Amino acid sequence: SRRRVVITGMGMLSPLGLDVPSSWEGILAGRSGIAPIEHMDLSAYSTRFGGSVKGFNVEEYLSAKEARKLDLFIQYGLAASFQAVRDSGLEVTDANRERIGVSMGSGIGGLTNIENNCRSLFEQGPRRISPFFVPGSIINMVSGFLSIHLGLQGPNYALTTAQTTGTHSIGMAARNIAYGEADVMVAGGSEMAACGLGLGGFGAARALSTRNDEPTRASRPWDRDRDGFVLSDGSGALVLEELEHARARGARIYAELVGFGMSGDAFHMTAPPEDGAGAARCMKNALRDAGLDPRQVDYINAHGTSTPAGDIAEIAAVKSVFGEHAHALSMSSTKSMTGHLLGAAGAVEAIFSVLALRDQVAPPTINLDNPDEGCDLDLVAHEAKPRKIDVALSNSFGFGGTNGTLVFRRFA
Amino acid sequence: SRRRVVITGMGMLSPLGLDVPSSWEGILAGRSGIAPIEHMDLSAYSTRFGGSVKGFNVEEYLSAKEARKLDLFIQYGLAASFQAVRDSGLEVTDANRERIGVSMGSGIGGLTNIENNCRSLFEQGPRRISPFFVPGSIINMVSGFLSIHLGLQGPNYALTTAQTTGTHSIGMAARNIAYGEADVMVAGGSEMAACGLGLGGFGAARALSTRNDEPTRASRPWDRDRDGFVLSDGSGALVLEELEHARARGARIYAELVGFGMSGDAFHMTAPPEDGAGAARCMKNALRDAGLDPRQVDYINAHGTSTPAGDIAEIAAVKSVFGEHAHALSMSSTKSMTGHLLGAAGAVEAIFSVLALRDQVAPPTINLDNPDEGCDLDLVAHEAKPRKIDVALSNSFGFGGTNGTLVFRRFA
Ligand SMILES: CNCc1cccc(Cl)c1
Repeated sequence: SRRRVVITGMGMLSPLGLDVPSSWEGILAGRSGIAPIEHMDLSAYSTRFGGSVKGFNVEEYLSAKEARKLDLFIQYGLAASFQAVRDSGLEVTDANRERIGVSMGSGIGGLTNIENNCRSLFEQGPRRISPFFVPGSIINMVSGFLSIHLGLQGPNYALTTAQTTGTHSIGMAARNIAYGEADVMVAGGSEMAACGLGLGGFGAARALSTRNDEPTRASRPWDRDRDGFVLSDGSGALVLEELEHARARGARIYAELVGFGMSGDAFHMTAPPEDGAGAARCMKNALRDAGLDPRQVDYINAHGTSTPAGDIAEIAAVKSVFGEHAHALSMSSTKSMTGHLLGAAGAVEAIFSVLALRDQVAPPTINLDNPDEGCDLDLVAHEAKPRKIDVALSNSFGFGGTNGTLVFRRFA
Repeated sequence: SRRRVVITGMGMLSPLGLDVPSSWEGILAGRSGIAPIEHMDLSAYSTRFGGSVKGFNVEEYLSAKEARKLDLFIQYGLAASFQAVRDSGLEVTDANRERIGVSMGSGIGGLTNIENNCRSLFEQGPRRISPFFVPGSIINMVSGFLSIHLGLQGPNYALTTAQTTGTHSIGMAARNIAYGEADVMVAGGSEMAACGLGLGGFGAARALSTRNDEPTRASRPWDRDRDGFVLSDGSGALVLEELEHARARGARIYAELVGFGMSGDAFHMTAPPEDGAGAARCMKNALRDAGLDPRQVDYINAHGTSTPAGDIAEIAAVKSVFGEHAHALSMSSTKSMTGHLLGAAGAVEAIFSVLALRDQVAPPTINLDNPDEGCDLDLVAHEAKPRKIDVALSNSFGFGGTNGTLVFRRFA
């Protein structure tokens, strides 16, 4: 058999706020976090906007000296991670520290640090490269620094699965607990790819919306006028915990993680298959994992990136998996408001799926003014929808055809 | 309930060879793969040598057209993965493709690619960034491109845990199989960090040997004259397979993977604790996981990076875990010959641990002229040692205090 895994703490940096309740307030109000990118010359770039984290104070978390050693993506992961542990009320002791682990991931990692150290390398030569360049830039340093700050001695690792990172991190963290490797995990993802190489890299593949005149309308999942995704920054962290461990200390339980699906499309390097076969296999894997029939699913937080091929594949996938129940469930893209946090997308959207269960409300897909051909599901267009939600899915799909599905159930 | 996991295929690029057999002959003969770097001008760098893959022909594996789009770390990852899958004799069919996944990791991923596109960005502008920059550079695309080429629709992900990546990738892929999420996984790692940012970054931290005038003697694990690790490039991939699946199809079985340990040190961002506490916890987790008497351990493939602090910590850990049996086992560092393949270190070294079991020989630590204070175990100085080996252990440690142990034994 298998142990049960519940969510006892959550933490977040998003384009909508510097914590969960501020972010969620934005989500349910249909507020956009998208705006022209500041303190950065994007004149030569075809995209000049995205979801930036606004007003973040790293010194709430770290000394200025420690923050100077770490890429923004690491600072954001630590912020969410420290919020999530504090939210959980968990007391780390000598008796439990070996049973508490970390899996915080990134799609892209320390691009901003790499770019500034490149500046120094090209202009002055290697002797201007920071000594903290390597440990301050690598993706496992959110897990590493968190474990060192808090004395966590359980499983210590990082996933990097492109836009699927957050979903995979949480899912495999839940496996570690379910199969007795740990009693607590801090899991999720962080991303800060709003550098030249980030905007430039996605810009060169024409993956980005170029709607510079109306940044708040750029992200329009399933809308016939969508033209690619919106690049966003931030982090999500969840405290995952074995149920008996949570009950014994009187933890506040947000929801239970009942199901985790992984699948590979094995299709294309960047494009999803049009019939959504991969997303369909992954969701079916996750529902089997939960012992749930597709009819029991009430809410899906879609990947919903606002790319032509991505949005339509997810419609096909849901119709395929859910048949006669496909219109009954509500499916929304919170990327309509946050944009695409890449590796952290799965983390913040897991938290929104948990909060949809707590508050019995499907978040809107804003900007869905003209649903595209065959986009006829309940996509919660424009405004939040109060409804019955016992079971919520969060889907992620990524470059390399890598799929992730988490199934959350109400806990009472 | 937990299934057993065996190795049925292996593949490799190392500084000693373009496959496993050729690499392994170099190991047993005590050959160095370390040489002045030729692919760039390192006159302004304090370290000008490393373990390059020599004469790699990507067109043994991939079309020139696809190869041009991929960082060397991806090319190296795919070459090892293709070798391993071919070496397994496994046939991918519609009957099994959903039960076959991949977890190939990297410490740093496409740093050469990111630097070249950085140069283009700074000298030309954003319009000269390759459209292939992202899918061609990010860590998860070894797993991605392998799944696309072979049609693997099982779990598809990637770990990044710095110098522990290869051991974690293998260990967690074994967990996937053990607990029924897959019947087969291709798992290991690849690294190509020998660019300006790589040698410069490790250079800035003064982590690297500066023995430019004698590169073959640079890597000298536990030698009193060691002065840092030697940076090396390459790939290791293994085909992990549920025992009964392997038995059913008549697979040749190299060895059984009986044990996996992870622990975080929670000590320091980059320095290991002098007493080896994190390595000790990790090895004890792994031996308990394998249901072993510690006295069953015959051979350890050490992390053995040739740093002052890392090398003695490992002696401390092995003495603490094995007590008087620490004087009966053999421990060596093949990094004496290969140098430190970083995220691929744990992958090549897992394969060397398996071949130590097949061939009943402890690979040497070359350059161990003057063992340092306290380094008085059988470290197999200078020359391969034929000997009884039923149980072999492979250790990795990385930045972030991240530890990994794999336990293999002979299978009949
Ligand atoms: C099905 N996978 C279960 C698993 C994954 C990772 C670690 C452990 Cl213990 C178990």
